[PDB]
Amino acid sequence: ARFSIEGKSLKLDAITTEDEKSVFAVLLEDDSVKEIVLSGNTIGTEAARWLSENIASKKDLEIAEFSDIFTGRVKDEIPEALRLLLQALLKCPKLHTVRLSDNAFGPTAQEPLIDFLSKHTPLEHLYLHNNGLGPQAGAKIARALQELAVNKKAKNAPPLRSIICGRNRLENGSMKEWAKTFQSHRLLHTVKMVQNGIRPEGIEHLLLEGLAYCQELKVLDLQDNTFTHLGSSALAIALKSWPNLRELGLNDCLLSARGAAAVVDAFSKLENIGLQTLRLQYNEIELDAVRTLKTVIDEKMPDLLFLELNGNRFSEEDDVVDEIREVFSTRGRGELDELDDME
Repeated sequence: ARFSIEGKSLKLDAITTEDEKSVFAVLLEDDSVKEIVLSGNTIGTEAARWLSENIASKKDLEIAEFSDIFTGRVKDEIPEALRLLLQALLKCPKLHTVRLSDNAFGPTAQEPLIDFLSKHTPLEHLYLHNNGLGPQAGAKIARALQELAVNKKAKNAPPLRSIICGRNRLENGSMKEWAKTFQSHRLLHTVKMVQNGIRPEGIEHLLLEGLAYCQELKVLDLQDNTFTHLGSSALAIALKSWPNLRELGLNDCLLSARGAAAVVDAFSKLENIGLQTLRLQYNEIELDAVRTLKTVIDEKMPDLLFLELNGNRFSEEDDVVDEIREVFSTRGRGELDELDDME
């Protein structure tokens, strides 16, 4: 029920009659296959075409791990294989998770991608990390996902719950579009838009016009995007929208001292905070916010397991540090990160 050729570094311009009888033997004599991992290889057109037919018959397929399967191929030649693969996946009624990370999808590769994403209603978890999409394409993806929501509503399919789309230069450009996307999938659980060069205005809009609508949100990671006070203020207002929030990842987001103080203050006003992990590395956070944050944790975050504050504007030797450590010790649960690189 699980076929994989992970990291074998197989250059497959086409599936030879040889390996067809060995390497992919399983894909042939077994249709129960629930999972398929192809990552770590280079799939040429013909190979894809062969896989395309043997993937379309795996009606019990649930997971399609196709990340990193084009390394070494000319950007503008990847489309044909991508279309053949995605079209095969489209015929699998239980395929709920699909990863296509680490694949250079240029303007031409988009079409197949957009077509797929906008029609595959059983899709629940999407992983599209590091594809050099850029804002132009960034928005095209967001647009297609909005179409997916319409088709899901029509066909009564399960809701989309995970969207991992980082390191794709989404920037401020595609932000108005993505906000609409989140308005379309209010039952999401995990959203990770890391390292997308989004700036303050974009972060603000994303938060208030998008994520703030997802009241089921459990995990949110916006690591390495510029917030400043602006975005921080936005995040402050939004926090109250995520009562089920468990993980907030704000590492390297330049929240700023005042921004971070806003965020800590917003948290102090929330009841029943079931927050478990809070990442705030390199945010120019200063002592006073950390002092406030500490009582807030001690009095309003009974389930906190991890707190990351390294890289900020305060010393590891300041009395709050040992106070936070005391809250965790007394509780028998709770952990603070190694503060070995304060500013």
